[PDB]
Amino acid sequence: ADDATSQAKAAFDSLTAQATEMSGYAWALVVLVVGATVGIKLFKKFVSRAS
Amino acid sequence: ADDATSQAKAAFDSLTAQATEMSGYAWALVVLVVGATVGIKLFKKFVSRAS
Amino acid sequence: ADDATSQAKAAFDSLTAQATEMSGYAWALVVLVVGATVGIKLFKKFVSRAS
Amino acid sequence: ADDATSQAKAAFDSLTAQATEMSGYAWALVVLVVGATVGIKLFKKFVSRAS
Amino acid sequence: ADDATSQAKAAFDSLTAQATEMSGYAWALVVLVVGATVGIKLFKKFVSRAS
Amino acid sequence: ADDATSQAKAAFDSLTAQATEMSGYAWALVVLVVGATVGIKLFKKFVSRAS
Amino acid sequence: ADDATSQAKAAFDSLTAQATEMSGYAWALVVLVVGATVGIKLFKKFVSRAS
Amino acid sequence: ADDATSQAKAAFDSLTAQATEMSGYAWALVVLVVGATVGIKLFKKFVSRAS
Amino acid sequence: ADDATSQAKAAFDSLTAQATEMSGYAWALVVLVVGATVGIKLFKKFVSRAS
Amino acid sequence: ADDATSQAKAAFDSLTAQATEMSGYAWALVVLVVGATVGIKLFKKFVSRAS
Amino acid sequence: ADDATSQAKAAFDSLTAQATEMSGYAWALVVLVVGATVGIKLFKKFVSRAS
Amino acid sequence: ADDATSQAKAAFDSLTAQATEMSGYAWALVVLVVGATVGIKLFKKFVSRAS
Amino acid sequence: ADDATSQAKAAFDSLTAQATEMSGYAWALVVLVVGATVGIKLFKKFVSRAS
Amino acid sequence: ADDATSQAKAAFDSLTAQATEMSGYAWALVVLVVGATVGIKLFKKFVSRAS
Amino acid sequence: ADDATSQAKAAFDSLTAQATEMSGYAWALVVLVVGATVGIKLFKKFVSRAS
Repeated sequence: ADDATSQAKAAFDSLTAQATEMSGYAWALVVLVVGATVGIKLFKKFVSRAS
Repeated sequence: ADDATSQAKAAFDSLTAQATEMSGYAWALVVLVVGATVGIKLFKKFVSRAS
Repeated sequence: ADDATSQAKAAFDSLTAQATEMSGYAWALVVLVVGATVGIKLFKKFVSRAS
Repeated sequence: ADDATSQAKAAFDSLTAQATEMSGYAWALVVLVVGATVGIKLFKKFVSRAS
Repeated sequence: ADDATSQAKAAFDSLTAQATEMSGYAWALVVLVVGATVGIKLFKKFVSRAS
Repeated sequence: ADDATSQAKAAFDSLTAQATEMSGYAWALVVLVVGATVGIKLFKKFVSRAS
Repeated sequence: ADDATSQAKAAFDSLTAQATEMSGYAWALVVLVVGATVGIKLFKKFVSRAS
Repeated sequence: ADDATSQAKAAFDSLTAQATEMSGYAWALVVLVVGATVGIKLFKKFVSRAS
Repeated sequence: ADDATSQAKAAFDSLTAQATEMSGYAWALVVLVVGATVGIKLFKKFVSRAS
Repeated sequence: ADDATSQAKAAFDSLTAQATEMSGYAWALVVLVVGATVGIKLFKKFVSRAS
Repeated sequence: ADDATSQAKAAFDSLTAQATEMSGYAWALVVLVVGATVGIKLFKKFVSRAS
Repeated sequence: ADDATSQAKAAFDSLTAQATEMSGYAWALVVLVVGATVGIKLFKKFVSRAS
Repeated sequence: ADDATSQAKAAFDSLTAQATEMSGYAWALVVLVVGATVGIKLFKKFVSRAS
Repeated sequence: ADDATSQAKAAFDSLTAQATEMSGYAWALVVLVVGATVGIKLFKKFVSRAS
Repeated sequence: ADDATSQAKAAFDSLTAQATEMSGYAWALVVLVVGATVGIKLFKKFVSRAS
């Protein structure tokens, strides 16, 4: 049934938009972990600069 | 009956085209998960580059 | 389900705020290690100044 | 019988709402396992930051 | 059955509280491994400070 | 399916152009860290020149 | 059926050529990540050269 | 019938030779995926060598 | 089962006490490597003092 | 028959208590595999600590 | 059957004692790899001590 | 199949010769980085010679 | 059938000898990657020796 | 028939001894795969030791 | 099976003796790299002695 594939198609479009919403939180979580590594690694840069 | 196999043949062609439509959504869903892994893994590349 | 993505969204916001709380302790721990390197490296500066 | 399909339809709506209730507990259980991985993996981030 | 989903719901709440109890031991085990890395990595800091 | 490989090919070209955009920010971030090392290391050059 | 293995053979040749097309994009994506590591790591080489 | 087992025996020999033909394409498909992993993993080896 | 979580809890307490016993040997091993660096680096201090 | 469901009920209670006895051995077997991973992974921690 | 669970219980006790025998060889194999890392890493310590 | 191991053997010989071709570029890339360190480090030798 | 286990035994001996032939190529492939790391890492040794 | 269970019992003892003969080849096949992982992983240990 | 653990035990003893043979080559390879660092670093000692 091609009417059957219309029901499955609309639900797969809602599930892939759910994947872009959760993946958007994955870009923002690695935003805050990379903010920790840039701050901390500049602290170690000052360690070697005064050494 | 060979007329019987004509009815079964046309319905199996509609069901295999339904499999290419749903499989097209499977290529696009793994498009958005691989966009999450390329973005996030370049975030971890900047972590090691400043380290 | 889009109601399903509302439950996952609120729990991912609590987990990313948990990442900023623990990362705040990572800035303060590298605060105290960089205080050790600035103090000690000024001790070595006095070594070369009297030499 | 189309009256037969009315009895089957109402029981399949109760069974699919049962699937959203149990699946809601599956989002919350993976909420608490992902809270374990974000906490623990920030502990390993502090390991490499002091190293 | 909605009475069936009441039995499954209460057992899934006990299983998710079991996941928070075991995950609490995972935060404490990575507490003691991170205590090893902070102690040992301050030993290596004294190595470079006297060098 | 070769039509399937056309959908995957266009999304892999967008993901590799995303890798050149993020990698461009990695060249600019190491631009500013190398500006810190050239400035600071010329400060230490003046230390030895007056010594 | 050996005619059956002729249909399966031609479709497996199209699927393995699809694997060489996607794998060609994997060589080019690691081309651009290795261009980021050669550029950035020469930036760190200039850091140690002026130090 | 032992004449019956002669008809079944010859068709099972054609089906097992069909399994060696398709399995030959499985060795060649994992040939091209392992060519992707050897190329790409030598790209990551150059990443660490210049680091 | 909450009786199941009692068996898992007692074995995780024995495994975390095993982590403090092995980590105690990690503090003592870096004790003897830091004794090598303090002795040897005072040898290099006498090198520069007579120079 | 409701007397029939009394015979089936008592045998299903003995079979579910058999499932808790065998599952108790599954918690203890993963006790000894997790003791192997905590011991061995602290061995690798000493590898990186002396490095 | 509870006699059935007696046969399964004794065989699961022999299989978990087999897991402690093989895991004992895993502690000894990581004994010899950690002996390689302590020896070799003291060789690199002498490299930096004479430098 | 031993004919199966003949197909896998010839493709593993082509993949290991691919590893010697890419590794040859790794010797030449570290040729040009070591040319940078020998040139630059002789520049610093002239710094101390005129000092 | 014990005659059945004779047919399975001889084919499992040919499959395990196939595993030693492919594993022999795995020792030789890591031969050429370790030749890249010994050559390149002696290039970095000359970098620090002239520094 | 209890004479019927004597015929079934002797054939199940021959089938379980067939399972120990084939499982003996499974211990020896994972013997040769674990010999590949111990050899190759010591090759990677020498990679990090010279690095 | 305890006879099964006898086959696995003897193969794990051969694999751990293979780890001591390869690790013996790791002590000798770091023998020759430490001979390079002792020779070269005494060359730099003569540089400062005539300065």
